Amino acid sequence: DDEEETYRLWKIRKTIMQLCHDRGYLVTQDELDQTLEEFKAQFGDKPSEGRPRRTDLTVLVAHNDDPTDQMFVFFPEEPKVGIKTIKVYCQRMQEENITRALIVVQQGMTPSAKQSLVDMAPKYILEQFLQQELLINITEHELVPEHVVMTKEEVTELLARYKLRENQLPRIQAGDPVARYFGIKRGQVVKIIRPSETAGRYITYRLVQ
DNA sequence: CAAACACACCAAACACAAGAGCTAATTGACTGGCCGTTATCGATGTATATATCTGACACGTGCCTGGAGACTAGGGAGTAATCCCCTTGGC
Repeated sequence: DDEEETYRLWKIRKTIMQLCHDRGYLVTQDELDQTLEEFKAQFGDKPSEGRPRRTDLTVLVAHNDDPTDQMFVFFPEEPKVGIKTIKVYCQRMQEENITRALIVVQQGMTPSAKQSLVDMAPKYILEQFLQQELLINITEHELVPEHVVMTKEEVTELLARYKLRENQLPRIQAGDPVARYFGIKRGQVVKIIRPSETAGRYITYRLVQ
């Protein structure tokens, strides 16, 4: 389809922009909530072998406080992305000092690809998202409360306040969709704020592991 | 072509099935070989009971020796007279 594909692309882009904004990267208040009309008028609304073709709508955004830190958002055309594509992406990334990135794959990448992805991990952080997982922004959902990634200093402050070993805090595996959304990694604590029906508000913490 | 992982399927197990409380009744091992005790069958008697034969005592029959009976023959023992030898007796 044409119209549906354009709608899907616009939704994916909006989701990614909201995600980057949540993480901390600075983004236009315009593109954060741009409707679909300007999207059509910008790209062409002819994804079917036309102007709005993938890999052309990628967006690079720099962090809020560290203008030196950016992250790509690729959109490979291969339904079953291989390793060669990620290989060339990483090579082309290597020219700049960028370290983080985000891959949007049509369909699930082959298992051989995940091995390569993790292999380059310490040097170039890159993670994957299925468009099917990006068509909706979970963090807005009624059930999913509000997360706040904590800085190391305050994590130490918390642990020293409650005299509690970080091993004793609750756990949240990295695979969790909220974790992958925020880009948290192992050994890092996420603050959770829930409306408590018996206490108004209740704040808890979860160490990723 | 060979090796990596992933998925679907097939095949194989684990553990659970509320808290308990009371009462009743069915099961009470068994062939066989073998040793160890003891009951039984058998020989090798010596003691007692009974049968055959021999010895001593008893009653009975008997062969043999000597004794006894009737009768006889014929002669031994024995009256009645006589002589006169011899004894007892005498002065």
